Amino acid sequence: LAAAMLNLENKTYVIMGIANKRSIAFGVAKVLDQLGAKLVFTYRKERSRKELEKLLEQLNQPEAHLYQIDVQSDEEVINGFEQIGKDVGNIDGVYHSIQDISSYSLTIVAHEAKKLMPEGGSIVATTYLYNVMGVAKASLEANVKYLALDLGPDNIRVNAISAGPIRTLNTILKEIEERAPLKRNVDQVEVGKTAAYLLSDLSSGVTGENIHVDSGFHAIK
Amino acid sequence: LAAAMLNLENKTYVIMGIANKRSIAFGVAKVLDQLGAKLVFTYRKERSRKELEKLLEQLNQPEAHLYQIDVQSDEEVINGFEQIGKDVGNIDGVYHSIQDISSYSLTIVAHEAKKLMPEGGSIVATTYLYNVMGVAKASLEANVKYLALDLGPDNIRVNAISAGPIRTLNTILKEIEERAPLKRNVDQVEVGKTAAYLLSDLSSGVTGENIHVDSGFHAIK
Amino acid sequence: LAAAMLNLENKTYVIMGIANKRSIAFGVAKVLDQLGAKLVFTYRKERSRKELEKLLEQLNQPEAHLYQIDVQSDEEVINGFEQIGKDVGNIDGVYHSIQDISSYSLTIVAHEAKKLMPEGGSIVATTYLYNVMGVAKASLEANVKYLALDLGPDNIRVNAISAGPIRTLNTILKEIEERAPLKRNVDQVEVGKTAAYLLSDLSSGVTGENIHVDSGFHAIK
Amino acid sequence: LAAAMLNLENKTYVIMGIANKRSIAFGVAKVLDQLGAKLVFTYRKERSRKELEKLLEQLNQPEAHLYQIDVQSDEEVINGFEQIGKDVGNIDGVYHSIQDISSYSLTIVAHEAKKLMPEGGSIVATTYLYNVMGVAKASLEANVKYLALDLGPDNIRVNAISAGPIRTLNTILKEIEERAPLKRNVDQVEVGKTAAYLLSDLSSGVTGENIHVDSGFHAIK
Ligand code: NA
Ligand code: NA
Ligand code: NA
Ligand code: NA
Repeated sequence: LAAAMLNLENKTYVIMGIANKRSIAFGVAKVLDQLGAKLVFTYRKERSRKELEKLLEQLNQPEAHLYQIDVQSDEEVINGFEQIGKDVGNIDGVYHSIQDISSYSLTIVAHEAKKLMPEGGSIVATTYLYNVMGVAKASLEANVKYLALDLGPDNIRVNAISAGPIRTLNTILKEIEERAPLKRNVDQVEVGKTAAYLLSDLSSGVTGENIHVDSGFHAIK
Repeated sequence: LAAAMLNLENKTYVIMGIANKRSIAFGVAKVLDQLGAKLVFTYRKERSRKELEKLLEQLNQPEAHLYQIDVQSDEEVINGFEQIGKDVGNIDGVYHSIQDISSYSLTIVAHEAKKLMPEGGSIVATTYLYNVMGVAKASLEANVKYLALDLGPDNIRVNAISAGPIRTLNTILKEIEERAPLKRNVDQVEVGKTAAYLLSDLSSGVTGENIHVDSGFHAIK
Repeated sequence: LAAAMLNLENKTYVIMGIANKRSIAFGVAKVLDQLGAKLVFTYRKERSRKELEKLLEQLNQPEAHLYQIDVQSDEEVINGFEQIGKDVGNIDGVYHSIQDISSYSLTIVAHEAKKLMPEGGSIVATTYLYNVMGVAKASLEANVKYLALDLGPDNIRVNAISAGPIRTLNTILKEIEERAPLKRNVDQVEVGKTAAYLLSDLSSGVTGENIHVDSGFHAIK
Repeated sequence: LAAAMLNLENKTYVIMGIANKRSIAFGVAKVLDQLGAKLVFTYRKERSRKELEKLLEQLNQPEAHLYQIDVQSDEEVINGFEQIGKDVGNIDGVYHSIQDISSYSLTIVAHEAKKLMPEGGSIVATTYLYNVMGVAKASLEANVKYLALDLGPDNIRVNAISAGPIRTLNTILKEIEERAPLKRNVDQVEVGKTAAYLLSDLSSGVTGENIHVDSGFHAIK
């Protein structure tokens, strides 16, 4: 009704890393699609632009935009974005699907991506859960704080979500099942529901944060 | 429209600490009121149940419930809540307006409050910004993680918001003005907009977190 | 022989909080006494200046100085120290035996104590291990970092030791017995042996640190 | 005299990474040499076994043992140590001169090295200070905590020193000069003086710690 205080009806996101039909970016895509958002799409390698033309058959997306971007590979990211900017224009944010195998990538696209957000934006970046650590969020956390500062001046917010264990995508996570305060795991939707928060206008004065969508398990520590 | 994935239309919150017309709990009340939520109200001392019967004249709240609760004072909290439970019934969450001057209070009401959330809930707890620290979030952060564990079993989520400097409620915060990545301060609304996230269903698998609604300043560190 | 790179032969310390014959400050006193250090002595309350005139019978301390100081009570600390400065003169450091039940105390004496260290010094401050936390070191850690800065300019080093469970001074610490990497507890001597490090010249460029003398248990986390 | 509570007279250390005449390992070697310790020596590459046969001319080391070990290269580390164990026998500790360019190395030698410490030991590991971070101690800190646990059972202590900026080995560290609480930098000696602490018996119940020999600068944060 008047929960237009999200904005997000009509704004355009770039969703990256949306590998098969259980990829989290796929939950994020749907919660988003469902909320009104035009969306754009990056496929990282080959093929799967199929699972996709397919995939998008569940979403009501009246134009259908896909871009092979190998995040691994920089101009692959630069001509992705000027391509997109050519093709559809300005974005309000990009979800991104995250040594820096994956740190740099974020950094790169951050920077590429802002050229499309001239009035400003929101960039979400997710990690998932290998031993450890973390470190590994410490590092992550930090690489988002740095970006926060940078594009803060340009009114682009930058935040991370850290994604707990999700079944449908070591069966000793029966462990979290059983120690995470809510005694269950997360899935994609509940990940991409926080993504909606984060790209949306409600998270208005929030940037450089790491929101753990993980049933409460970080608290175990 | 279909951003009924917040729930929050019709659910009932207890909003505490909603001192004058610039209190943050007052932003939270309005974002909430605006979203469909019945609300209940705690006044901590005297009088102000006026600013209130008044205050609520801006909100479309067709019943009008207020309860003097001195959070400082425990049975004041116990007969607040069984009172409320008597008077209106079950809650879906309470916003709360936070040595433990204010730590204990949270703890207490957490525990009082759950007796009203039989199918479960969401409790938000805010701090604002004295020198320091923090410590002082470290401690805060922790006292929310502990509660997270406790009421996690009962499906009540528990999270904190840490609230940056807000003008309209040392003029050296001109400092944040000028170093916080977004180069501005926060107000109530943008605080209570995150509160909405947090009590709402989008923050579904999120508990024991501290979301800094502070233009990005935590990142300065 | 030439492990005069400790200094500490002849320098004068004030040892506080040296309650009975199993007090840690008592280990620190002995390791110290054994190393050559003149020592001075604070008793916090009454009596025990006995256990002491006694206690010191095990130490080869040819003068015998004791000062009732209630750390709790400030002028009790101010006329302690100008007293001492009167009575014996300049110190090279003070061991101290640590809301701020015990934080403030440190702070106070820090400040009192420096008037005696005109060429500079070393102040050690110990905590021991109630639930928790910590917080509680976070806070501690911090209150030592602040002092570090302050008296750094005046060449007084300031560090903390955090003291694990020690038997001879919940029998579920059989827990540490059994999970602390070295599979044993600490005692006083091994606490005051680090104290020697810390007041001595080897910890020369070390200040604002917290050295856990606790068989390795902090690492469990 | 009776500051034989260090042990360290006669015990044998392996000192690695002792590149030229200003290398820190070189301060550690001397403080050590000066304290009575037989020492053994690893050179990582080529040549420099010269600076060394040379270098050692300042130390009173009546036997002269050197081993080319490329830490980078594992069997280079395995036949280093069984070599040594062959050649001289059991060690009491090794100083070591530290993606894991340098993390793994530590890990490796930890494990190699213990076969020589049958009654147990002490391993020190240093980092020096590139932007950052840290992370980078977070990670370091952690990789020492893990080892702490492992060889704790076998009574080998494991700790790190983190080494501030040292002139004689960006001239914007004039910055620390001027903000580090003691208003000066550290050198090698004051690094290797803490190393002595750490390998010595005074740091008896201390393991998995990170002792910043850096004039107090960590406290700036
Ligand atoms: Na639980
Ligand atoms: Na900025
Ligand atoms: Na163990
Ligand atoms: Na200073």
